Amino acid sequence: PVRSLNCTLRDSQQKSLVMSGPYELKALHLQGQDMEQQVVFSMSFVQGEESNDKIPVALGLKEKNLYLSCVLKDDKPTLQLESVDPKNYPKKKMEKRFVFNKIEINNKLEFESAQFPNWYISTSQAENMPVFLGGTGQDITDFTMQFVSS
Repeated sequence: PVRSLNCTLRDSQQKSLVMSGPYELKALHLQGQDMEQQVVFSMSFVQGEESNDKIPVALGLKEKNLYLSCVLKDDKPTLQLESVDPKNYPKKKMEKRFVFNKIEINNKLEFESAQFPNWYISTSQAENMPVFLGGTGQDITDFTMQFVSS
């Protein structure tokens, strides 16, 4: 059965990720009690081409049938949160739209869409803006991961 880890992510400006309605995430500076708003991910280690510093993963919300995915929307590569059938997920052979290449860069991580080369999970420098898929340099594409208890 597919292996997964609970974790949080923060961008390189130490912004945490929170829900923004049902199908979007946003990034903001949180500390103290307000950190509890952050989203916990279940990162699954899925099928795909890999190397030492590039590992295919899927990013689901912990104990929710919701996954980050990359699709064309109005003809542009876009990040979305997508609902799935909870009987069938997670699985090792995730569909390509759900796969990200987790890449080590210096002491940080980037998450490249496997479907759209050189498009990355990104945040803006401004507070309270959506997490999005970026093809680029003001926008932030590097993150750190924090491990969470099972």
